Amino acid sequence: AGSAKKGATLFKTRCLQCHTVEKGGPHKVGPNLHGIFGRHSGQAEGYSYTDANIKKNVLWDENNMSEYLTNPKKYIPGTKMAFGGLKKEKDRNDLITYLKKATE
Ligand SMILES: O=P(O)(O)Cc1cc2c(O)c(c1)Cc1cc(CP(=O)(O)O)cc(c1O)Cc1cc(CP(=O)(O)O)cc(c1O)Cc1cc(CP(=O)(O)O)cc(c1O)C2
Ligand SMILES: O=P(O)(O)Cc1cc2c(O)c(c1)Cc1cc(CP(=O)(O)O)cc(c1O)Cc1cc(CP(=O)(O)O)cc(c1O)Cc1cc(CP(=O)(O)O)cc(c1O)C2
Ligand code: HEC
Ligand SMILES: [Cl-]
Repeated sequence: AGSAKKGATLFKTRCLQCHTVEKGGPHKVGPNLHGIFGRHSGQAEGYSYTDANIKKNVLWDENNMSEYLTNPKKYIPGTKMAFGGLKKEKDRNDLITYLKKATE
């Protein structure tokens, strides 16, 4: 079982620079992530995505989010998300446990 509290710290240190999670939170370098799970990639209104992210056209879930976060440019070549990857499966599980609740 992932640990959301550890996930929240991982989000703060690794993601928060570029992303907010709450409903009505602002777009920053990256898009606000409210409602990300169960939505197709590249669909947050008011954000200018790469065609790479739009045409990947993946329905985000816990599993493909983990694949993506391992290595974003591998999963979506051409993406403008400048993030190398979360190496540790436990860190991905914790982060995603947090993100599923925080973006709900
Ligand atoms: O309008 P935009 O800009 O916001 C976004 C956009 C729209 C289109 C574009 O050609 C490109 C970008 C260029 C492009 C980029 C990549 C990414 P990359 O390889 O990294 O460079 C990849 C592709 C691109 O063509 C390969 C590609 C992938 C699929 C799978 P899928 O993504 O749908 O699941 C289907 C098509 C397709 O060419 C046919 C197609 C279908 C529809 C839907 P519809 O029928 O509603 O019109 C619209 C367009 C299409 O070409 C038009
Ligand atoms: O499978 P892929 O391919 O999609 C993704 C992948 C997997 C591995 C890779 O070596 C690379 C890429 C190459 C690489 C990339 C970056 C990122 P960037 O420089 O931006 O390009 C950074 C590094 C790379 O070596 C430096 C690096 C950083 C840390 C975090 P930290 O210690 O600084 O905090 C930990 C390791 C590490 O080498 C050890 C480590 C742990 C685990 C998970 P586990 O231990 O569970 O096996 C797997 C691999 C590891 O090397 C294998
Ligand atoms: C800035 C330096 C970023 C950091 C750090 C992280 N992300 Fe990001 N992300 C960023 C951009 C600029 C974009 C859009 C990319 C594009 O090619 O258009 C993104 C995108 C995402 C997405 C996809 C969103 C969608 O399809 O609507 C997700 C799910 C995402 N980012 C998550 C995320 C997480 C969890 C991060 C920390 C591990 C993270 N990103 C870091 C910019 C930046
Ligand atoms: Cl900001």
